[PDB]
Amino acid sequence: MTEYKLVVVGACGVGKSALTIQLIQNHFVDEYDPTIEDSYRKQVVIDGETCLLDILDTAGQEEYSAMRDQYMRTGEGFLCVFAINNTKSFEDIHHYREQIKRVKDSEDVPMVLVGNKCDLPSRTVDTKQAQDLARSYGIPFIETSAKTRQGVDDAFYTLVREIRKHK
Ligand SMILES: *CCC(=O)N(CCC(=O)Nc1ccnc(-n2ccnc2C)c1Br)c1ccnc(-n2ccnc2C)c1Br
Ligand SMILES: Nc1nc2c(ncn2[C@@H]2O[C@H](COP(=O)(O)OP(=O)(O)O)[C@@H](O)[C@H]2O)c(=O)[nH]1
Repeated sequence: MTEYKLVVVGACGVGKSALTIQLIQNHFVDEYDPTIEDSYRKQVVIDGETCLLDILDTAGQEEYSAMRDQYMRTGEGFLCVFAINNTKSFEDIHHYREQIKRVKDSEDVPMVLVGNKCDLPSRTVDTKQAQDLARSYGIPFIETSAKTRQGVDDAFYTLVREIRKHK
């Protein structure tokens, strides 16, 4: 069966790990715990096709570190994550997208824009700003909450669909 290497990028604290832990381990915990189980693999069925998801979480890596460069060049698709209550994380998306484009030497890389923490009443980045940005990039935009599980599976499955359209 086909294996998809999905890379999760974005500023520290946007919820890249919480999104991964929900998808793979079925839970959310607010407290940071680095001793949690190291599973990043899940067998799943998307649009009838059975596949294996391998999630490469860039959290905890220094920017420009070797492991981060390795994750990016082996990754087939990218989730570009910002938090809806973190303006700077949204402004940083352009930087993460340009970096993926450089490391892949491609102007057409499968990507999904993810607006995380959509359970928060606290909102400094509007849906329209994110929809206009994803439209200019020609990529899907998905609103998620790693806390309530809203849009989580949709964001990773939409990325797999983007990889398939590309191939
Ligand atoms: C800038 C903040 C952090 O990056 N960070 C570390 C977060 C981290 O490494 N998370 C992470 C990376 C890769 N895999 C997993 N993971 C385990 C199981 N499944 C997955 C997806 C995870 Br959980 C961070 C966050 C919060 N606090 C701290 N911290 C503790 C003490 N001092 C500091 C700043 C850190 Br370093
Ligand atoms: N309210 C809320 N908090 C979240 C959500 N996702 C992550 N967080 C919290 O935001 C903090 C940072 O998340 P983390 O997954 O470690 O971010 P990362 O650095 O991008 O991997 C933690 O306290 C999480 O519990 C979410 O959807 N909603």
